[PDB]
Amino acid sequence: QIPASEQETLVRPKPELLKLLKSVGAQKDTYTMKEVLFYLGQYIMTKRLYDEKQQHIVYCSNDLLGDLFGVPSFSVKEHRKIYTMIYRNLVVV
Ligand SMILES: O=C(NCCN1CCOCC1)c1[nH]c2cc(Cl)ccc2c1-c1c(-c2ccccc2)ncn1Cc1ccc(Cl)cc1
Repeated sequence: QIPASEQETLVRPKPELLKLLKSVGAQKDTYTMKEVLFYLGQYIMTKRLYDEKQQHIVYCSNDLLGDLFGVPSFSVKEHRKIYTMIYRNLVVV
């Protein structure tokens, strides 16, 4: 869904997203988009933000992730929409 060159973009997360990433064990200040997505996956999983009944839906309202993304929920199947929400929260190197 996302071009390989775009997945490999080096990015510098803003303070709030960086805190989220470091909370799930991220050890760096710069990442590829691919790596950012991994740790966001890690976060959603550990906090069980996915719906138990509809496991492709993430309810991020009232959580740090919802504050970052600006939505109450989203589907994990919509990759372009996810990238769009993330870009607000980082600076390209
Ligand atoms: O890193 C992630 N997944 C790798 C491990 N997966 C476990 C489930 O089966 C697919 C592989 C991964 N990282 C994510 C980050 C977000 Cl914000 C949203 C979803 C994901 C996933 C993910 C998930 C998922 C679902 C529920 C709870 C947690 C994660 N399913 C498939 N993917 C892949 C993916 C979706 C959208 C985008 Cl753009 C990029 C990648």
